[PDB]
Amino acid sequence: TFTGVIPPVMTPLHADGSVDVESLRKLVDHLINGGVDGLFALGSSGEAAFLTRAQRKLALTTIIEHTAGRVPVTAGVIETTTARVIELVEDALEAGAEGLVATAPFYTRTHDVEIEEHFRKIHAAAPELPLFAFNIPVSVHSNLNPVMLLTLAKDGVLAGTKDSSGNDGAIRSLIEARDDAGLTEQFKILTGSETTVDFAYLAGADGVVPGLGNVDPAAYAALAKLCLDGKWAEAAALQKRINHLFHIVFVGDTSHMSGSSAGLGGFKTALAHLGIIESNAMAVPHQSLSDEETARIHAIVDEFLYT
Amino acid sequence: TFTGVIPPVMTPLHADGSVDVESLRKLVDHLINGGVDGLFALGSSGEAAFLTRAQRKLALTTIIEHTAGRVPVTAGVIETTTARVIELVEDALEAGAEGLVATAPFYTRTHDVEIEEHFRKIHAAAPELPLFAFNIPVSVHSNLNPVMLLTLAKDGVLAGTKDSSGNDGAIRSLIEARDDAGLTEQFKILTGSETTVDFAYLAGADGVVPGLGNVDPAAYAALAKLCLDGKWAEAAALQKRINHLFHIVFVGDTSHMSGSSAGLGGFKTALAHLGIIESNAMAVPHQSLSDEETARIHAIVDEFLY
Amino acid sequence: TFTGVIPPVMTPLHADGSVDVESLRKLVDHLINGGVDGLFALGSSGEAAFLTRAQRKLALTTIIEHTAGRVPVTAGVIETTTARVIELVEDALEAGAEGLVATAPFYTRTHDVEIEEHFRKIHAAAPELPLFAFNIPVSVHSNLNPVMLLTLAKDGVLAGTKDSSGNDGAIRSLIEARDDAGLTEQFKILTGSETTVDFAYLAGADGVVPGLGNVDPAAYAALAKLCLDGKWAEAAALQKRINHLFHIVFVGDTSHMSGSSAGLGGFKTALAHLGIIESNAMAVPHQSLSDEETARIHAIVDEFLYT
Amino acid sequence: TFTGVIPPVMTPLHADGSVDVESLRKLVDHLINGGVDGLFALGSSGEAAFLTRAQRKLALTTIIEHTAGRVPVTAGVIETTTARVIELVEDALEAGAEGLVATAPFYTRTHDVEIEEHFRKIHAAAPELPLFAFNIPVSVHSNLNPVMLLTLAKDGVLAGTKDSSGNDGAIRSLIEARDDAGLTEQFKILTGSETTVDFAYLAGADGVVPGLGNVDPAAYAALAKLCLDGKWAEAAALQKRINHLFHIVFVGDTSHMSGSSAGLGGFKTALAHLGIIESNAMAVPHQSLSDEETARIHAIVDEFLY
Repeated sequence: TFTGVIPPVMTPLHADGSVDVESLRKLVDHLINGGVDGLFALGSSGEAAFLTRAQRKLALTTIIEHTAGRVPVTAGVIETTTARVIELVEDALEAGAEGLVATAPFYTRTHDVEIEEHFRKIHAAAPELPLFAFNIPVSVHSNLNPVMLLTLAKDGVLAGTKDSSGNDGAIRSLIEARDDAGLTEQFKILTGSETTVDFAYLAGADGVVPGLGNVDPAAYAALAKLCLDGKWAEAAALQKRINHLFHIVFVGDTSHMSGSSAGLGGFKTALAHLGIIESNAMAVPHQSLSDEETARIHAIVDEFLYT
Repeated sequence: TFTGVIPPVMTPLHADGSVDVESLRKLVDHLINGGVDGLFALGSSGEAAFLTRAQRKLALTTIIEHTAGRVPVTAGVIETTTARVIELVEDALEAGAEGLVATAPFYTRTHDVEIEEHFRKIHAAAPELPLFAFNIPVSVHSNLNPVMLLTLAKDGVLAGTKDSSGNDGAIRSLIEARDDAGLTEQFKILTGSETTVDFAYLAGADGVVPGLGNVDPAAYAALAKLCLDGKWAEAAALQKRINHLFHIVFVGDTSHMSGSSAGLGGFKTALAHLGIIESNAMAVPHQSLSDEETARIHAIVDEFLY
Repeated sequence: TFTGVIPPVMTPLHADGSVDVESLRKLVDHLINGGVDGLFALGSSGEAAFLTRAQRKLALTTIIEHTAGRVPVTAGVIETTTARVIELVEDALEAGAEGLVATAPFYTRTHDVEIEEHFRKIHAAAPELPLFAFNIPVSVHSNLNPVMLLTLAKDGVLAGTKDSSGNDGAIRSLIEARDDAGLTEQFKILTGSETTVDFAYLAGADGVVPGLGNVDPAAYAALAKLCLDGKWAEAAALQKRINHLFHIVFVGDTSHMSGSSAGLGGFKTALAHLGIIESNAMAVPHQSLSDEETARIHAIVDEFLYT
Repeated sequence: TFTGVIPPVMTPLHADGSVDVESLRKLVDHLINGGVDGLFALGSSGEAAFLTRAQRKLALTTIIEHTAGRVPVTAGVIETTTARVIELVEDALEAGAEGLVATAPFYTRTHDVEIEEHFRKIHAAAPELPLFAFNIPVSVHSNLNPVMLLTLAKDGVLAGTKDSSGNDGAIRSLIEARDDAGLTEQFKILTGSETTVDFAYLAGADGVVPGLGNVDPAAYAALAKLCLDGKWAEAAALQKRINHLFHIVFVGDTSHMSGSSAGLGGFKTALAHLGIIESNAMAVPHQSLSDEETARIHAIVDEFLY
């Protein structure tokens, strides 16, 4: 179900910090019309860690209802530990999600044994939905063990992984190991990279979950097509262009803001400039970008956007 | 006033994973009767990260109502980011908490400027309650900047800090800076250490928040008293005894379980052995301790308890 | 001068821990006959951190003398701080090295300012030799700042970098930034990856410094050729084969040995099996591989060697 | 016997970067006259990582010959791996060192089994000299396993450890384990901390190796004495004073220099200000302190020196 270009949908906000439902609908259309293959609701690029449980449910329902079956929707169920995650799986089921995306436990100290039990219990709560393990060491401070991942795949517990480690050699070793084990169809491997998607496809990955795909969905859809057609030199040239668009995330001055403010902020500034969302408002405690910063971001978008 | 010995209350559970309210009340009594100065509900040792919001609210109300004004109760509001933390501040207000304990944002990438804003916004949600910043880099993966903390203390936003960095030198430097800045009364510094409480007090800390104090509250109360009396050599001797009881956290085999399972499992095993709580049950996905592991814990408890 | 396939030559040893000069000569021939473009003497795969200064000088002179001008030789000058490095630059000059390879300071706490001064002083000691900065965070615990690297390149202080960070996205951003700055010819970027060389070339890297290229030099030379001819699908297939040969490094049981023992040990076991070196002896305090381990390694080499 | 106050001797330099032997002798006198119990030559604070082997041998011989048997001198043999360390053990033997100080292997990836073998081989090169293991994770990026250390102590391979982890709780646990294992006399535990020496002594450490002791050797000698007399509150007061002198390491602006430049530069600046050494020169690539920075260091020295 979940292969190809699957952006982690952003959550547009109003200045009061509420979900901008009408902007979220327009963003959904932007993604779908840009040729994506699926949507991942309630990921990190969705500000899931910033939204309340009620706000998550509204965003997820908004995305599902507006998508209207055009592409499949998977739901993040990111929370510190199993019981809390399983509450969110209940929420996702109620909303009509077609997949789940969970990380290892976090805040708490964990262990591969406990990570394994965690995934098994989450799958048991919704055994008919494909569960993907989201490998995001920068946020959870554990790396998902590839041997564990493949055992769970064999057991029908995991349908795949979204890998945002930034380690292309590790993702490549995982694809090789999966293929060697005969688990190619059973375990989809999607990169979270925004800048090395060509590489992932060249190694036989199944797709990509790129936050920058909110801004330029058609660029990623075109890149995937070029890779699937074996047009590698062309793919690398388009990826280079994408990588220059990505400079929007480096505009914000991180001497006084987090990489989240600068990066998600850059993406939201780009979206507002293109008239897809009303505002670049971010959840507390994100820092605002300056008028100089936003002007800079606009110019980059005008230069390197693919459409 | 949150000074002195202020344990982070555990959450006893039934085998089914539900909050055991009856065992929780007995634990509260055990602590208060052991001479503690306050209680910290919904900390890490309380399994706050494992409890649902609804379970946390049941644990918090259980502790506040059973305490019945005997000592003050501060509430953890541990969540990833500001809006989610403020929901829990509202819950704490509804329950009648007398203080708040919050960490930096986590999951998300953060920055000192955002951490500062976070604490300002939390304090704004409940400005009548003392807000303590909880420095726990092992869990949140940010270290709270001591200059920021003292800036917030001066502004009336923070009442103190609970420091579980495990870095005694850094905690000492913070105390010294606080004192040199004239903020001694405004900003209470409590150590989260279980094994270096005497050192904290020698350096002029205001108290301690020790997980092991759930098992042996009277030992920590006695230790604090020794320090406040200036009986440092006696304090160090008692601390050494405490540090041998603390071996209960090192019994669980961490080749197949997390440190949380061994450490919190050890404390709960001790508690059940002492008859304070019904079961050593732990929230999913913690691993069970074996009957051998539990028997070794019982032996340590029997030898080293105060 | 230093582009293409440039293996970090190993140092064969005898059981007494002395340099096996006759095996080193045979290894040099193996590399050169396998079609490499250059040799990097006294790198990490050379056990430079284990050899005494006298032993380093012997290995370096042995490699230079035996190479007999067939391909160019660059010399590692790895030491904790500037003055110590500059002693080794004297040694390299005396041996007739054609290039230098230095890391940031280590053991000591450092800073980008001090890293910059360090490279400037090393270059000033041998201004006619191309100096490459070796980015190896796992060993020196600093990451070389790409802005610093390009400023030094502009200033004629650095000729290039050998990047063993394992971060393909970072190396790609560095290549893009170099190209954007107009520094393409002035600053050669070589990957230390053994498993993502195709990716490096697809992004426009200048070559590769692969330890596994000691074992299978012709595989890497063939892979570089395939990439330079634009034969990307073929390159990825050969890289996959190379990546299975690489399993030799995962045989050793790291429950009782370092990754150095298992990995360099695997390479030396492979070399001895192929009859290129006399023994798989490693420097103290490396742990020996077992007879079961060595048998395993032999079987992998027999299956996946390219020649 | 390497117990007590044992500073890691600095290496004074001329502006040209050569060892200033005359200033080094005066520094040796300063230390010995300040009441230290021993000297540790070619440590980190000695700029060992910046000196060539030939310079290290000149510094070591200078210190041993000038000391003239007044207190014992242990020698650092800091190098990446075993063969290179053993070359330096030979140099130390030639110079007449009375002890050796070695770290885990570095640069290379290592493992506890290899660390163990490393120390065994170093001890085998000079089995008559006490070998101390130097735990400095910030520089070597391995933590020495305490079970390994006590195994080696039992086997006669290690005489002790100099612990600069900055982790007081871990150092305390090591002392407790050592004592419980009956290895108290066989394995001396010295802290590298400059600011938590009182805590180390309270827990029964054997001494201290403080960089700041180059500047103020009498303060550390006085502090050790207070602790050994059981005057803990006095010790903590003196430690606090020391910790204010220690602000000299925080003057250099680390936006454009390493911690080594600020910290070692601060100590050398203090030393030159006191007239003990000719210049505050530092080995390449350390950055210079500004005349403002130096003047602020002088002010701190003037206020807080013992």
